[PDB]
Amino acid sequence: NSNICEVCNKWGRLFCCDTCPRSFHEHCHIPSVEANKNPWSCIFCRIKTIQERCPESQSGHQESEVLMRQMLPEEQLKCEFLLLKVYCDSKSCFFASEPYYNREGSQGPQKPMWLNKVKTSLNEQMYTRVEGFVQDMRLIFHNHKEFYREDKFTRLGIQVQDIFEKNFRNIFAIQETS
Ligand SMILES: [Zn+2]
Ligand SMILES: [Zn+2]
Ligand SMILES: [Zn+2]
Repeated sequence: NSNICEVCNKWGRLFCCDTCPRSFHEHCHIPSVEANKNPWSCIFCRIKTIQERCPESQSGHQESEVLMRQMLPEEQLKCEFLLLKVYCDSKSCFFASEPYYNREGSQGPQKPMWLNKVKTSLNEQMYTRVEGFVQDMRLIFHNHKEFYREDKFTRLGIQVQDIFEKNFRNIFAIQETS
């Protein structure tokens, strides 16, 4: 197994996957690492299995159909992965915890959103459709764009949203286009 966390790339107290060489801090993994379960498989391994059990799952999909899907166990899982994929980028540090808004010439968002809040929402089963998860994800970056305006710090929202969107297309097998 790896000696660093797959998500944050730091050593420390790590739980090793029994079916692949990745390791995780307790709270870096989504969902949080399960107390017992021997062997244990990580979310990378659980997502792999879904594709292997239904290879047709990787044919192209329309985003509109993906969003309207109900949050049954397999969609819940894919959203937990996608979220995890964003935390693997170090730049997610800027979007992780609750932000606050006091900049000259800007006004803060009507509806503030952050990754730890999305994380909590997923864990408490507050989304009924994929749409709800993806709306809040995108809200994160959209609030950052509007707030930071022409300050170059706005690029952090573009950068991190690109990670989100690429990984959304991958994980949910969105039909490729130009
Ligand atoms: Zn970690
Ligand atoms: Zn694994
Ligand atoms: Zn089949």
